[PDB]
Amino acid sequence: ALPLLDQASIRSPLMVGCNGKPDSTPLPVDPRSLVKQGVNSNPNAALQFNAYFVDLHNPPPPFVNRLPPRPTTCGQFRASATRGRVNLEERQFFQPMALATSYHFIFLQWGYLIRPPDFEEQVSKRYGLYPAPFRNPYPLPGEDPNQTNGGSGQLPLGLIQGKDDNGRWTGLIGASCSACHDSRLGTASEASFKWGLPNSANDAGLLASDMFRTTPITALGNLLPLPWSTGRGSSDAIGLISLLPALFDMETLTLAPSLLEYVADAPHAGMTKAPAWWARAFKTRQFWDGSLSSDNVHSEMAFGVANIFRDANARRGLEDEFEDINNFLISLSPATYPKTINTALAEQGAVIYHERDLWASGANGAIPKPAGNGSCASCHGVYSPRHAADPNYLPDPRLKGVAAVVTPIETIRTDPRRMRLMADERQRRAWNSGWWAYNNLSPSWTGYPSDNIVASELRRVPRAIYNNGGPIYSPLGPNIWEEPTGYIAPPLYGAWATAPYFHNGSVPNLWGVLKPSDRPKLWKRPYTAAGIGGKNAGYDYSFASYDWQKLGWKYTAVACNNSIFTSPFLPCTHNMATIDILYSMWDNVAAQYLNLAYQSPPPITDQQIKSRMVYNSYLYGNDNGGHDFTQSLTDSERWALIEYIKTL
Ligand code: HEC
Ligand code: HEC
Repeated sequence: ALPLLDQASIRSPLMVGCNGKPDSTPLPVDPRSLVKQGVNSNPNAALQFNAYFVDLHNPPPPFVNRLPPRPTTCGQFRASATRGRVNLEERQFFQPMALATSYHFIFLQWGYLIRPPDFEEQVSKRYGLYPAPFRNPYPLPGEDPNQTNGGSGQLPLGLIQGKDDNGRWTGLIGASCSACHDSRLGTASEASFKWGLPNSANDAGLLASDMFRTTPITALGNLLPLPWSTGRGSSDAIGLISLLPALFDMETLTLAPSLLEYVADAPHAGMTKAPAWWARAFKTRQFWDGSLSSDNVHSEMAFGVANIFRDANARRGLEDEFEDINNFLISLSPATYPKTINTALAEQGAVIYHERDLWASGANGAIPKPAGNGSCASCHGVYSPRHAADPNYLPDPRLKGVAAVVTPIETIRTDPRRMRLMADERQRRAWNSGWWAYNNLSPSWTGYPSDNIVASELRRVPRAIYNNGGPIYSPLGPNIWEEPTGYIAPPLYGAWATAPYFHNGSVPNLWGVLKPSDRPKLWKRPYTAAGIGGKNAGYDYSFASYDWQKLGWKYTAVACNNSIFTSPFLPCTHNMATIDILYSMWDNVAAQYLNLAYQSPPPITDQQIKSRMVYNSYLYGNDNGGHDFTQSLTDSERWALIEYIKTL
């Protein structure tokens, strides 16, 4: 009789299927693509999927196929995934922030007078980044990076110089996808790097603030569209989506700002933490709200499109590179747990995971219960091969580990600010009717509208009319931003490693997810020592800072206090928020491109840095409540479930 545990180095199903197989081998089925209407052939099964995959390559009628085919063989996929990884390491997609020489001297902006000899480490510490596992070069003053293979300086993982769309080293530094999407757990002596472990430590606001005070890349230029944060390990990255229609023609990606499609009063979505790329292969949808099909890469393209230096053709023309990025992400598997596991305890956990009804014996009466068996599995997915072969649990064994449930907010009840991001029909319609929704697949679509500002102004008006309930103007595409209803229950493969948890990174360990009463409202992880100069302590990421029992960061609880003399200053209310917490780069970028009053990024002070280094659940969007149906568990059930998660 099949195993309960399923520990695997190779998790990604295409990589499982291609392992040791020649290039010409027909690619394995992507199980995410099986999650379509009809999948739930047993309506009484423990798990009922509700977030369906949408195939944009061969779209439902009346849409037409206009995308190059996805890979059809193991060799095609592997070559694509290699190109994806090279793109992540060397291509400058994300908006450049600073000249290489300004970055070389950025200790000036930290308040140092001369370069400390630990400069390269202090960069990592200050900004919550890591020593990169690849050569990540930038040119020292005087060096021409196109004669010196990028330069002899090295950047941390998370920053990039890279190569522009003409294949040349740019001489400019910005963030990379890895600033948010990647991190090290364990020093490089303790652990190899694996892609797709979301960053718990990055401070996006502090990098933006520092960079803003360097020599402008463009002398008179506008503020840059770049993300901010209230602290570390989450950011307003997703705020970009709301910003997009303010700056860019939504059909052509021409930079042509307009008032007509920007809802300037959509509520701020809060901070979100990056989901884990290394389980992309199990997720039918993108984004914390499950809003888009995982077949789509236009969402993955946002930061490359939002770069102010590209023209409409170049922005749209990033698509091939992003399909290769996407294939690298689907090729990923999570790191395997590096410590000891009690196999028998993990098997008790496996059972609890798949079978224990959290609403059993009248528990959690006040939390609406979804269709299914009330177990972890009824939302997150079925992991156990034994349960995967049982139609009381899963209708198809190929669906093992698939996360395709968006849990309604009335049940999940975690911080709701993020689920309001595209709540307004007007916003979704702007998206639905253009390039973002792949409206080139409409049967009514001819060609891209003209790439010119006058014509872009012409089209804005009937677009806004459609957005507000009027006649169709631009055709609709199949890559619809779904109306939000809740949050995706994400894959727990790899979750051992990815603390802190929930979409806002508010809960520092798995125990806390499992026991709401033990979640600290404010919590501080172990820091590194300050560097030479006495500043830039960072978050320590060595194994000693991780909690191998409760599965998460070691932390010290801290009390909120509105007294101004306290340090770190950690208010009990979002109302006492300081200027660095309230700032929105996206808001001011929009204001400035729309010829409205705008506020430039505040210089973030060292006292504010002290507060950004502690997680505060009281800030807007930062609540640590929710997923409370785990309170019905016993502590014995919780330890078993933790041991089981170690095996995922
Ligand atoms: C922080 C400033 C980020 C940078 C730079 C990039 N990404 Fe990101 N990404 C980020 C967050 C917080 C989220 C979740 C947003 C939300 O609230 O829903 C994402 C989401 C993705 C995803 C989908 C992941 C999933 O749902 O499993 C992908 C595939 C992704 N981002 C890709 C990506 C690429 C390719 C980037 C560089 C061009 C990139 N992102 C930059 C945070 C940030
Ligand atoms: C549906 C009703 C669910 C049940 C039952 C369980 N989980 Fe859950 N989980 C769910 C959602 C929708 C989310 C995302 C919440 C958010 O806003 O972020 C979660 C989150 C977790 C997490 C954190 C995952 C991450 O941060 O990437 C863990 C570790 C987790 N869930 C584990 C878990 C276990 C062990 C359960 C059975 C006891 C369990 N969950 C039940 C949806 C639901």
